[PDB]
Amino acid sequence: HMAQQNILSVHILNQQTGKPAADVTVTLEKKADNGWLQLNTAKTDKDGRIKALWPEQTATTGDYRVVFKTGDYFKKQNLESFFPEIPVEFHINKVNEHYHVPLLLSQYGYSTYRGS
Amino acid sequence: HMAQQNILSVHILNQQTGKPAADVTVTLEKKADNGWLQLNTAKTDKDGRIKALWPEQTATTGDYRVVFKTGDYFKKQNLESFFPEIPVEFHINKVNEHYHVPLLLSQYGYSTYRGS
Amino acid sequence: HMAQQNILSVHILNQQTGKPAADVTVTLEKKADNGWLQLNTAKTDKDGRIKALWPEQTATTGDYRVVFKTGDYFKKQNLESFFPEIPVEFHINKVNEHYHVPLLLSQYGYSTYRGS
Amino acid sequence: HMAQQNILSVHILNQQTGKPAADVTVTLEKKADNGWLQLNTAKTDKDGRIKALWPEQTATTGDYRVVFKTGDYFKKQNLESFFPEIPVEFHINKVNEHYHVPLLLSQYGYSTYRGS
Repeated sequence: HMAQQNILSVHILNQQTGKPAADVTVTLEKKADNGWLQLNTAKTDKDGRIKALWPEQTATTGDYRVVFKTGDYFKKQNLESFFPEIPVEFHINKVNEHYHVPLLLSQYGYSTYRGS
Repeated sequence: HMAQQNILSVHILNQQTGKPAADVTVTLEKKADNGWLQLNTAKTDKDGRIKALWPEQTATTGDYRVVFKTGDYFKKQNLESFFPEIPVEFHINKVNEHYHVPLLLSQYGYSTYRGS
Repeated sequence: HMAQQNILSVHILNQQTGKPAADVTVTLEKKADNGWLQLNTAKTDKDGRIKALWPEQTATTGDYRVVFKTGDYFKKQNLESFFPEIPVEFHINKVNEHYHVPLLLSQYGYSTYRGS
Repeated sequence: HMAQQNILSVHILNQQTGKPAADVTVTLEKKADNGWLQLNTAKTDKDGRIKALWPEQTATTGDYRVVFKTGDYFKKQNLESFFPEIPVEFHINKVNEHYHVPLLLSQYGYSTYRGS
């Protein structure tokens, strides 16, 4: 979890093709009083990654949420999915280390975790 | 996915113990016009299940989300987790079918899918 | 409620369609003095299950292996897979309880765990 | 971007600690006429990786198998596991590409897939 230039990265692996899920919209939100505030929005590259998802601003500890717009990813291929989108809520307790959040994606199932 | 009785059930399996996650609070919300609206809340039984999570009202097609309060579950075990809670957003396309949503839970990773 | 049932069952769920993988061959082997001994072989039913996989012999605490012949399953769907077959090695600690081994299947990825 | 590296790498992530699984023995075997033959054995580094698992010999398309000795890994932490070891069988159909096989590990459940 050693620090990188940006505190947050994500990676989407299409378990059905064995290849990265490219051009997938992913948003980042910060938890506030009862609601959520959007910090950024980006699209995964040809390798299904967003190496720098946090906006170019000072980060703070607290609860956050990344929302993978995978339902749209599949709909664009005319494929159905049980999940319209996949929100992953997590906690950042140290702003001096890196957080990598991969998503192993299938149409009717998925896995996510804090990567290394 | 034939209709049974209550349209929604969930099950939490602790992958670190190979045993069910009991007494975990789970909320159900509906994606409505003006945002999300809570439909019901219950706790997993001794077997880590909630056999009938839908409230007493006709379900409609649309987006929903169950939120597993797993952060508090691990806390009671003197364990930390990357996720304060785990939201799972899903879509009901046919109201005449049963929906089962299992959660395979670990402190820093999880899996979910549409069960049988 | 499975205590008086056959000690070993499996279930294969296709995460790309959200439906069971039927008619898939699954073998059961027992770990012995340097090597493996095949105890049985069966095919998943229409619900992607094998209710009673344990053969007519006294079970003993030790290591075993179930091999899901998923490569052939995918070929029948005209799909390629990273795995020719999927072996899962597990340990039986008590011969007086039920063991359920589920398989969450995708073409290039899978998950398994001790069923609850 | 891994095209100029050794052709086979693995990575083990402990989903219970959210950290890499270090010093874990991993073997590599090739399937041939007279059964399986071992090709190499190595141990994951401090980052839970084995960057170059393929030995100094010409690689040939076909079926292979890596076995993660995870049962021993947990035992050292005074923890039990449903799996004595975790074998992963896969096909190499193009030796001009890199193959990465990650393992998401928990005591009673795991996931593996073709990485990127």
